[PDB]
Amino acid sequence: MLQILGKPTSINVRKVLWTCAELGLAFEREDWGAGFRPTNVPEFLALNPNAMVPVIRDGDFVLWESNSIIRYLAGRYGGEWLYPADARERARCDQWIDWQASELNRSWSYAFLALVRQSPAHRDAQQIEASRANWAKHMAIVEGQLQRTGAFIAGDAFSLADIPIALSINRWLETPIARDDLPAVDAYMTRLASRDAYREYCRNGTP
Repeated sequence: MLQILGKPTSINVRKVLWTCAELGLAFEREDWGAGFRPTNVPEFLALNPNAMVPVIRDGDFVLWESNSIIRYLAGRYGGEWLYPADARERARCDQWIDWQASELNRSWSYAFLALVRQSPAHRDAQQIEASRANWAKHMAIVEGQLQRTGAFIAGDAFSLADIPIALSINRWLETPIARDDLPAVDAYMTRLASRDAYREYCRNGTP
């Protein structure tokens, strides 16, 4: 069976859980990172020398990095409908998946850490506001794309890209910051509420 290693509160772990649910895959989860399951221990480092979650074990195949994992599940377990094989259509998905991980995620760091984690390290209000402003700029791009599709982040149908992007929007909506009104974003998150796995793993009250 499929082993998912990582606390269910992590946004990267939730990318994997949501993807599994969408593909109808059975899995077992262990909450690494973790009340009393810290990742910096030998047995976990043997699986992922980064000591980060998520990590999956599919039989003897071990894989880390959340966006690589969701791509793998969709590619191996009947996921054409979710992650199409046509190079152009796949590229419209990849763009948002990859940008979510290299730019969006990065933009929110300080604000999120300060205002949701309440991390003692992040209490500087200048870096807090700076992160917020940068995050808002990235969210404007999202609003722009969704204004264009009027549907999903990559185009007219639900796709793998929506998983990292909706999880990201959820973080935005659940973080105690000032936010512009972004109406296409609102319609998108409303439209997604019909998906069972979105309700369970994304819009579930966890930032």
